[PDB]
Amino acid sequence: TRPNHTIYINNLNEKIKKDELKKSLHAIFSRFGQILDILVSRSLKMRGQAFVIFKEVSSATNALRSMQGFPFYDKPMRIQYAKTDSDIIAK
Amino acid sequence: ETRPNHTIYINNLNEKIKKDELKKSLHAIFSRFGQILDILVSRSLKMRGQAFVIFKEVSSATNALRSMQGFPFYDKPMRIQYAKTDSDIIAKMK
Amino acid sequence: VPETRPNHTIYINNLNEKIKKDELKKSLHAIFSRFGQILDILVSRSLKMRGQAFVIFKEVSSATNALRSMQGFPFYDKPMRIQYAKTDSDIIAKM
Amino acid sequence: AVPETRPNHTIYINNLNEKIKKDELKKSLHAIFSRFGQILDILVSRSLKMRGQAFVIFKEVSSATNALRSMQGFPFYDKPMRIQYAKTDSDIIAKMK
Amino acid sequence: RPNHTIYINNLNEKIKKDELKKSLHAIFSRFGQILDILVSRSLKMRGQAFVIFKEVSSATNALRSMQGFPFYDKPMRIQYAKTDSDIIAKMK
RNA sequence: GGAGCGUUACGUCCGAAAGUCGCAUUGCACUCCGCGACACGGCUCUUUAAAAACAAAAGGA
RNA sequence: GGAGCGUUACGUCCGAAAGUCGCAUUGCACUCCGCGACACGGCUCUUUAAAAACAAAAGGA
Ligand SMILES: NC(=O)c1ccc[n+]([C@@H]2O[C@H](COP(=O)(O)O)[C@@H](O)[C@H]2O)c1
Ligand SMILES: NC(=O)c1ccc[n+]([C@@H]2O[C@H](COP(=O)(O)O)[C@@H](O)[C@H]2O)c1
Ligand SMILES: [Mg+2]
Ligand SMILES: [Mg+2]
Ligand SMILES: [Mg+2]
Ligand SMILES: [Mg+2]
Ligand SMILES: [Mg+2]
Ligand SMILES: [Mg+2]
Ligand SMILES: [Mg+2]
Ligand SMILES: [Mg+2]
Ligand SMILES: [Mg+2]
Ligand SMILES: [Mg+2]
Ligand SMILES: [Mg+2]
Ligand SMILES: [Mg+2]
Ligand SMILES: [Mg+2]
Ligand SMILES: [Mg+2]
Ligand SMILES: [Mg+2]
Ligand SMILES: [Mg+2]
Repeated sequence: TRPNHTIYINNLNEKIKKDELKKSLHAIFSRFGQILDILVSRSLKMRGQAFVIFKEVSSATNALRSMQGFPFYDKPMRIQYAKTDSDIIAK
Repeated sequence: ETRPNHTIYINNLNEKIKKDELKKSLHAIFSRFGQILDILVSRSLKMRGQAFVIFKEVSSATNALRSMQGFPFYDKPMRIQYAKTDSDIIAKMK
Repeated sequence: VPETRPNHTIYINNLNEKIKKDELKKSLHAIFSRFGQILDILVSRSLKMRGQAFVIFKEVSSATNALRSMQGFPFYDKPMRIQYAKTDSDIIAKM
Repeated sequence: AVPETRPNHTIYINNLNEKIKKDELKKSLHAIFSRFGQILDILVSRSLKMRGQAFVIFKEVSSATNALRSMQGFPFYDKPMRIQYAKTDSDIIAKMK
Repeated sequence: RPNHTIYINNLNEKIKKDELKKSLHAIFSRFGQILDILVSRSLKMRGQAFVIFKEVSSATNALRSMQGFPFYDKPMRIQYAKTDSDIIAKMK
């Protein structure tokens, strides 16, 4: 809701495989700043969702609302801030 | 409907026969009903395969209808009927 | 009853009528080929010809050996009944 | 003025590689020309008339204009295509006899 | 990783192997001597092909020049082919 | 309602063919041919037989 | 038993389990993990992966 190092993306094409998605997401979000990591899981609870962990918050914000709705594998991205800090960031 | 007119409208004619040949072939088989004033033929898109026959009298035409309906003509069976309007006619011959 | 006079052509019946023509015609060729050159196999599902086939051999000895070796052989759950053809097949009389 | 060439739903292609069997040539032509719109037929012949040449008959005349403009000089079997609108139906029937 | 061989995908899959090869030659011969075109319609190769050029020069020009080129109504991706080992595994 | 249209499944050929389930049949042929039954969206036209498009969620090889 | 063989339906192509369909699921983690399906006669060899052949009563498009 409130800014954070890590952006929460959902409404993602659930049929892309974990590895292709990460690299696709990397290509289009790396222009915004350094990506620490992208978490992807094809869980029931976690499919269609990604967490991109930026090094700097400013990179996250700039990415969040400039890529909002970006068409990606034929579905518009919905991007919001993660409600908690990612583990790597709060350690 | 289609009120008796001295002009008859004919179609299902073969379209390969030349205008002028078709014209006098029609003249021969239709003169035995009355004195033709004119026969209107053309192979435009909308007059090919069809013709108008104009006698002096309406009796001539009403008789050529019934006598010559289905008549085999260059291997096709003629389809005759009365002209609808002296307008439709002038509108087929552009 | 049966036709015992040797002929180039054997007449099988008691065949399974549910079998399709060219499966039967080719299953027959698979089980009879080893007796000699087969000139033709004739199958017909018509009313009076279903259930039954003619296998034409080049040599009467093939036919005899085929008739004798295969009598009663179980075939699509029916044992073939085999006899000789009452008359020659046309392919034959030419020659 | 110089007159604008009259469009046609059929395009005349030449400077084609004559070493290609005519039935492959059609199929390869369909591969690069179906994007511009529906093809109704492709005309090739082994007669000396049609040597190195073909006609691609489109449904819509707009499609032949896009294909003529987009694929002019396109290299095809290592030989650049020369494309023009076909003239008449009677012209095609002559070279296809 | 520039290489003798290009890997084409997003190819129309409702086309027969023999024709696909001959059509891919008609459009790629311009760039160099094609040593072979590898097509197959297996679940693993369908919609894809390998084109092998004598020289790496030719695969580079082909990859850039023919990128997205519309072909059987579909625009092709041309990527560089991986290793000979990867290729032999995709054919079967 | 009735006719005409057989275009369409991967994508061809059929749809007056075929296949399938019944019922009959133990039968000697060389060209076929027992009986019964079991699909199809749409578009024309209006007792006529033409016109020109067209479906795999509907049948068979 | 186990490997290799994908030839076959009208008759072409296919017949990938680190995979593929189908159904569910819009879900805030830092993590294995929703549910349901994936047919096939036979040949050949015997932990080798070669070699020639081959079925629609068995799966697709
Ligand atoms: N579309 C056509 O050209 C065409 C022609 C004949 C039959 N059919 C189909 O066959 C079915 C039975 O045809 P009829 O009702 O014309 O005998 C129709 O309902 C129609 O679906 C279609
Ligand atoms: N005849 C062949 O060349 C061939 C090859 C592969 C599979 N098959 C069929 O596929 C089935 C499954 O085969 P596998 O036992 O090789 O998985 C076999 O039982 C066989 O029916 C046949
Ligand atoms: Mg993308
Ligand atoms: Mg058996
Ligand atoms: Mg189709
Ligand atoms: Mg058809
Ligand atoms: Mg009918
Ligand atoms: Mg209907
Ligand atoms: Mg049926
Ligand atoms: Mg059949
Ligand atoms: Mg054993
Ligand atoms: Mg196969
Ligand atoms: Mg067929
Ligand atoms: Mg067959
Ligand atoms: Mg599962
Ligand atoms: Mg064998
Ligand atoms: Mg078998
Ligand atoms: Mg398919």
